[PDB]
Amino acid sequence: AAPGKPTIAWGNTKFAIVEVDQAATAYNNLVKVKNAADVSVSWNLWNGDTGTTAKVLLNGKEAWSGPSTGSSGTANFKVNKGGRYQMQVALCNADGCTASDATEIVVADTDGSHLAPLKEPLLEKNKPYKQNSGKVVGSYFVEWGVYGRNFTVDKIPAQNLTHLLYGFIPICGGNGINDSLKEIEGSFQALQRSCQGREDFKVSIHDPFAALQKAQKGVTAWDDPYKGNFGQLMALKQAHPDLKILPSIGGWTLSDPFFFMGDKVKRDRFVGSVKEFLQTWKFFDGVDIAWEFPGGKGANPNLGSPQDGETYVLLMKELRAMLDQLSVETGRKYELTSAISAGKDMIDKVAYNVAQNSMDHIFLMSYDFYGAADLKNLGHQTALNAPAWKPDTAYTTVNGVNALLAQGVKPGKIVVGTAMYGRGWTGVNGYQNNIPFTGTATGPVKGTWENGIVDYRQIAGQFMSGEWQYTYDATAEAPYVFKPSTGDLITFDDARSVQAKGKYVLDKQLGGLFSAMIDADNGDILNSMNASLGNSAGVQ
Ligand SMILES: CC(=O)N[C@@H]1[C@@H](O)[C@H](O[C@@H]2O[C@H](CO)[C@@H](O[C@@H]3O[C@H](CO)[C@@H](O)[C@H](O)[C@H]3NC(C)=O)[C@H](O)[C@H]2NC(C)=O)[C@@H](CO)O[C@H]1O
Repeated sequence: AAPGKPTIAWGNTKFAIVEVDQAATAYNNLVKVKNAADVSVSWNLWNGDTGTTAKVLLNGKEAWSGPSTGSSGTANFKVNKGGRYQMQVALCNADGCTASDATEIVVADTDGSHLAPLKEPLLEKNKPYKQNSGKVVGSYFVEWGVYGRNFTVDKIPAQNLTHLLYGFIPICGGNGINDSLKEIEGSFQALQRSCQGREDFKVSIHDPFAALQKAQKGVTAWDDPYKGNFGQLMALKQAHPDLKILPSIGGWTLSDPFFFMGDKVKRDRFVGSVKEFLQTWKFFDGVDIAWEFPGGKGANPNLGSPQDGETYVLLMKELRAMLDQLSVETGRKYELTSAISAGKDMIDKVAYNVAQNSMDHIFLMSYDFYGAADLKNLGHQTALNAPAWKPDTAYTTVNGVNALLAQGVKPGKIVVGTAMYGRGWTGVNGYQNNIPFTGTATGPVKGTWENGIVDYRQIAGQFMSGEWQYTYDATAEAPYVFKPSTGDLITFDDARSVQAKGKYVLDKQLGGLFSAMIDADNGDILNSMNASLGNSAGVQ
């Protein structure tokens, strides 16, 4: 007679191809990429002949086979593809094979193939749009937004984006290499801990707790191997396989290492670590370079060199070559993007007409034109055009676009920036003709999270009532709110100025719109980004 029917033993059924060490703070120890997950199954036979061969089947296909030598057995084997499998144990002899009932096993991998799709309802004022304009609709999500801002990946209105950028991936380095982090309490030390044992100029993760270990919706079980932002982003990719999720390297406080990459030894090590990062974290679709900025005038006053423009072009070429090789190794398309200053003086430090041939998209940072760092020269921080009271205003969106076009950049490369926050001042005074921007300020506006910066959600929720004046400047295409009794002035984007930017993108055949940062919108800004670029209402 055929063997008795085996009973699969109770035991762990959750396995991982990329293993995460739960007691490690150094990135080198935190993550271990294997070629395959080590899987184990045991069984007991309570009634019958134990057969002469035991097999472990996954979806009917043998993963392991060995002699059946007693009433219990154990099998250890490797599984090299992520997903969920119906596992069975079969006992066979010359008279037949008898298979157990199936037990699901989970083999995790960083494409999220083990995860249920993270398909969450739109929140706040977000309305559904189909991505059918063919234009970029991008936004940055900040790793630290999960703390005080409580804005997690399940709150992203992901169906309303083509590109979701994750800010920010650091580059390892201590004194002289990441000194801009010392301005933020604990932040330099946190990077040194993550990079312990790791060579300078390789990428790492700044906050591994937020990125990988914090419990979040859909990844709360203790043995879910990928939690935090990365676990949710993997599940988001399962829900939106056409969403491009790009890691953004740099930003305001993690850009200092780029200034050393004139040394090709360091630049090669960096590019190689990006390749390894993309091989490790398979849900990411490329890389965004947010080097702020070639030539300096970023956070660090002691960095910046006339060599930087040449370094940037080389870096983009070499990243592109690395990504092209990864693309053909994988069959995937990978994107290379960069967030860049929108000031003409900054733009002309770089030959974007050459670099563009390596780049899928240029994220023109047409915001932060004005702010509380300068209390004397006030103006619209993200306007399309100059205002009527100062038509020679240098820092406008159109002036940045025109600087790129004048170099020879193809318009389709250029993605125009919108701000989901205001900047502003307090004590504005001494202004003419009811235009507060012609005065001067005594200090920054009180901010939502830090001085001088206000979430758009808070502008809309608190500063469009009471004593606050509201004005839309139709020459600049720029709203502002002003409280006369305290001299608080806030400059920001709203649905109408975003609509002007979208129409401008379509009229000039630019590439689309992007925003910073997604946590600060109540939905009005991203709704207008989508509507103004011609995306249809509804779901696809
Ligand atoms: C540019 C950049 O590198 N990031 C800055 C942020 O780091 C900073 O936000 C704060 O981030 C730290 C972690 O990096 C948060 O600390 C966490 O705090 C919680 C309790 O609040 C604690 O349980 C976490 O374990 C702890 N992690 C670490 C490593 O400290 C801190 O709470 C964040 N604060 C906020 C925003 O809520 C922001 C400040 O806005 O500035 C960035 O530039």
